[PDB]
Amino acid sequence: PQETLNGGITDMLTELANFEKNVSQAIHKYNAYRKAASVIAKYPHKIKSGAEAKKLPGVGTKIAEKIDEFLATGKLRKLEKIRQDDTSSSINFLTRVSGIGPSAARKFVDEGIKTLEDLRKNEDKLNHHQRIGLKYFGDFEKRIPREEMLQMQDIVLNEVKKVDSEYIATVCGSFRRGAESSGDMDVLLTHPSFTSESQPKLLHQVVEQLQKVHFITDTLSKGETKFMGVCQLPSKNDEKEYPHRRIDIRLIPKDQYYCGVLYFTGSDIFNKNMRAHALEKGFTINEYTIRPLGVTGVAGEPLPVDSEKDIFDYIQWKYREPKDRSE
DNA sequence: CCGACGTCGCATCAGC
DNA sequence: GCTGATGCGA
DNA sequence: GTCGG
Ligand code: NA
Ligand code: NA
Repeated sequence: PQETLNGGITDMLTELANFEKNVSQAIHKYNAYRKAASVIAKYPHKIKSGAEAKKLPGVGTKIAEKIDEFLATGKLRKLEKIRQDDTSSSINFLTRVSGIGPSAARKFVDEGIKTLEDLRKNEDKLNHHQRIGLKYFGDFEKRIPREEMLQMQDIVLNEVKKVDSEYIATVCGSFRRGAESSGDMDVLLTHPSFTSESQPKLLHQVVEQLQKVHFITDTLSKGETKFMGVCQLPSKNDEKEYPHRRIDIRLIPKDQYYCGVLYFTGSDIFNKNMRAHALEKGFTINEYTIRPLGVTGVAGEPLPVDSEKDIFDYIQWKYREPKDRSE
């Protein structure tokens, strides 16, 4: 399925989604459009009518109508209008800054602040996160080539092991599934000394070391279990410096680690199926634990998990490599 | 018709 | 000052 | 906005 099949349609729907999220602040509408865009993007035929599209799950009456108008006119009157609405297009844009959500964007535009330039003029109105988001606006919208992700991973695993050889670290996301590019780096971290029935220092030590060797450059947020920040690969002499990247690191208890790894490896659609299949076999799977479901739906204690495979076994499923988990 | 549409850590705000 | 709500991100 | 109890 190529992007010239129904690209005009999926762009239209994706645009509408962003306005629902960022302007109308209707997150469920945003996801509805998003889902419709995805199901059409996977549809291997040039859509001829809204009725045809309506047969797909996620495409209802109103999107069918919008597709009709698009096919017949090449545009959407409502979308055309909101594009040239200076207030709405400004609110929608500012949300592209990490830290600026729908509410902050609305406030800024209310008081005249519409552009990156305007944001730079008003540092004192930005929180810490938003300043970093502004500072690295361009870098953050860049994708990360797998080769750089590998170089980044090299540094993370090396420094983590150097802090304490017993730490376990796993870079997840689409990267673990072998994607040729990434949007950020998501690191899951654990230590044998840290369980559910349990130092409040295990994350700090790792963040500190990666700061000491100047891999981590900024901090968006940091607590005892969750770090969110910025990193950058070292400059190779004369070569042009690498873009600053987003990196998350979270500390998970050892007994919830592999449920954590599984979930944050994805993909989203694969996770859905695996949870769907798990219920059939009488198990509830979430991000933290896998639990058995008694005859009336009463969940019992979390079952012990010591690897990803352990989960697959519990639910009579064959272990699938991250490579083969796109659905 | 009408509720669901994931969940929660951290930063910060609103209230007391 | 403290506790709980909200915004944000993922 | 879409689905479905
Ligand atoms: Na439908
Ligand atoms: Na944002």
